[PDB]
Amino acid sequence: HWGYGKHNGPEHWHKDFPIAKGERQSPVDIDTHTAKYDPSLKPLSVSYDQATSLRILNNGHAFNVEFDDSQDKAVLKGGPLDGTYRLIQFHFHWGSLDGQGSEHTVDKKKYAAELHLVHWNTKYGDFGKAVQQPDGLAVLGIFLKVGSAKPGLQKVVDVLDSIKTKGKSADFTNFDPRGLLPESLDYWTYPGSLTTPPLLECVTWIVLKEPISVSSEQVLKFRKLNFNGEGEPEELMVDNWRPAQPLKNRQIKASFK
Ligand SMILES: NS(=O)(=O)c1ccc(S(=O)(=O)c2ccccc2)s1
Ligand SMILES: [Zn+2]
Repeated sequence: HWGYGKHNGPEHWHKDFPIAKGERQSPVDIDTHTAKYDPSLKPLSVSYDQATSLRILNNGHAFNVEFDDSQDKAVLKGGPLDGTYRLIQFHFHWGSLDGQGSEHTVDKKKYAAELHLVHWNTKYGDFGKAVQQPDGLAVLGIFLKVGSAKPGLQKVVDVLDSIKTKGKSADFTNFDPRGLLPESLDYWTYPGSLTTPPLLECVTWIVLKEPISVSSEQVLKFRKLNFNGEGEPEELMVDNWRPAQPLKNRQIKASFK
């Protein structure tokens, strides 16, 4: 029943997923002044050389680029993590206008969009088991601002017209996610949740300080996707973000400065 509108949007989710009002929900505002620099945090290790993408899917909430995670390829480790987490998919959240779209905010600043690279902890054997553990996932979040084009994003933007409506899929091989990363891997980190139903409190969040630039034409093409399936009234896929949730007892740590 869940989505992003007036009647089924974030404000409604708690009725099917009571965890929505939990103790470690995401996203949050990142208060850059009360985030603690932690000199014991390691550099983040992002090893995407051997990433193998499989498909791209419109699931009626976002589009997901999925990876073959059957071998030890495309791993995130280091930083705040105690193990090897394996890339399984990425997706974005974005707005109807360039002034909103990100789920995390930085001193209340909303970026145009946010990229989520989702990884699961290899100690749990697969993604489906990992999501039922408190340290099962690590999600790398990267903000998008509108400015220069991101060349490495263009393959994704070009396939969107083939997956316009909810339930459509496309073969999407050999996409290199290193093309979506900014220069610096300086990050903030905190314990939280999936930002969509089922809202499971299983994520270590690593949010990069440095946004990537994408062009207005690139983000306009995200906005041409649809929430609805083929043959229903057209509902543009925009404003698929959850707003900041209460930090509650939590500390956000910074890897820098
Ligand atoms: N926006 S986010 O990165 O926090 C996110 C929401 C849902 C996912 S999941 O599709 O991997 C998933 C995980 C468990 C159950 C169902 C879907 S990841
Ligand atoms: Zn997400």
